[PDB]
Amino acid sequence: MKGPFTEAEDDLIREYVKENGPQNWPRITSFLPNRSPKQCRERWFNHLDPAVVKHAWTPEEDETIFRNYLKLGSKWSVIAKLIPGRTDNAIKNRWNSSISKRISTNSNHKEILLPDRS
DNA sequence: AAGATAACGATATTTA
DNA sequence: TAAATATCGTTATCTT
Repeated sequence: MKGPFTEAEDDLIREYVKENGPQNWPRITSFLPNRSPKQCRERWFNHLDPAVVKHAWTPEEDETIFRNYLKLGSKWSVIAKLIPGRTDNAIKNRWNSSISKRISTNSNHKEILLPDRS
């Protein structure tokens, strides 16, 4: 199977983990025979886990992601370790869709992040 | 549509 | 070295 997960699916995962843990991902074929370990792991870490955060993007967060992108590259795994609860893919999305297109000039000539308007 | 967010596919990095 | 998992660009899928 491919494409977005069903709440039924999300349940098999939560079971597996609760049961075995979030690691021996290949043998999670024992459940959801139609979904790669690869894709299940991903669903957990990025979308199911207790730690994933759900509130909108605080401009604080935006600042952080920005400030490091300037110094570091697109080293998201690293940045996702600096913003508690936000995964690495989440950040990757924040920058490409929002933060990327609101960078700007300053008058001591150093880029500054505009505040979004959505 | 434009504005986000979720998942794919290829590849690199960690681990036992 | 190999099998397991972690990372990242691109893309498929919402959401507004």
